[PDB]
Amino acid sequence: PTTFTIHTVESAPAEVKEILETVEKDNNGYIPNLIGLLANAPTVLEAYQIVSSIHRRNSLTPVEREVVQITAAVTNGCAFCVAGHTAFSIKQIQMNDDLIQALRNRTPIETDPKLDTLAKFTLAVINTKGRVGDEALSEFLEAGYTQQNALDVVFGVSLAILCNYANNLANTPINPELQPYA
Amino acid sequence: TFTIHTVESAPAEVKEILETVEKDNNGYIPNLIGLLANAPTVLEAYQIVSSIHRRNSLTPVEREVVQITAAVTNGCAFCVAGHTAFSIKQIQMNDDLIQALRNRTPIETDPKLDTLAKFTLAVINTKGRVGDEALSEFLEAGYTQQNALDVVFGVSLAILCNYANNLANTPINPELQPYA
Repeated sequence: PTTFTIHTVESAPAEVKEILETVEKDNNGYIPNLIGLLANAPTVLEAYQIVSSIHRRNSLTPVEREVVQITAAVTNGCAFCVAGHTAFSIKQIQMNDDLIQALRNRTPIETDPKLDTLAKFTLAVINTKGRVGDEALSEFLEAGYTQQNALDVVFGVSLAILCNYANNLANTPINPELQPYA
Repeated sequence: TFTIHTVESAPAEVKEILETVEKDNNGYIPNLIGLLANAPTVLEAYQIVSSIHRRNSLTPVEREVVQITAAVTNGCAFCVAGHTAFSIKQIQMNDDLIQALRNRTPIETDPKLDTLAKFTLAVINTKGRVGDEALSEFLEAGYTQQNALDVVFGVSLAILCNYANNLANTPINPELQPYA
């Protein structure tokens, strides 16, 4: 009706059943509801898989990747995505609570000016549709980042937007496994 | 300040993609591609996603409605030119529909496509929180939940290209200038 189906392995289209089973093993026995949602459109789930995979071998570090994604999730008001990336930052990257808390607030990162610049550059990209202006770009480059990193930030922003806008339109519920990190 | 690469200047990892692109566009490389060459993984993601986008649940005409609507709303002059040229030369789209898309004018000839363009804008302008009324109006016009998700996917791909071009202030190829 107005509500989106959150697919299980059993209900999912044939084209994506393998992706769901893979995802369930990778998350140790549950499927994040984002994945159950995107299963409604096999193409969009297939794209999310491949891009997520390319995302993990890009020119930013893992922590830097999380800076872009949490900053984007908070700016786009996506509760599911903020929860997902908080859990991944705590459980898989093991970055410290002060880093995570500043990212969840979009407040200055006091212990790492290079990260602080990236998050501010991320925010500028989002708010300006890439038109960040010479000063912001120069501050980004002056912090030790390259023109390649800048495009990888834009790429991270497009990936977040896919997940954040999809979850916002569906009002995707947060899995019980993710509720503590919400 | 951003390099727009040729086949010859580009990093080795992406030279094959650029050669393919040069053939696909009959002898030139869209500067968007030259720009993404700076970040090989991003060009690689663009190629794969672009091919997935072309086999999705929206029709070729519907895809261009989403993409042109997004380019115009995001103020990306390059993408508006690119998608106009593609709509005319490949798709041979109705001339009036394409002009209505570039000019943000109602699609009086096709209310379903007009609904699609409005849903795309609402998705962009509210970050997907369109409200129940807009979503229901989109579904009742004859689109599915799968269609809605492919629109969101359409929007994310447009933003990747739109925001990157906006950031580099990407110049329009001579071959695309007549469609600017």
